[PDB]
Amino acid sequence: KWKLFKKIKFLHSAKKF
Repeated sequence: KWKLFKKIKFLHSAKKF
């Protein structure tokens, strides 16, 4: 039906330096 992994992917780009 969906995937909560699409929420952890944006968290990976939030670590931008």
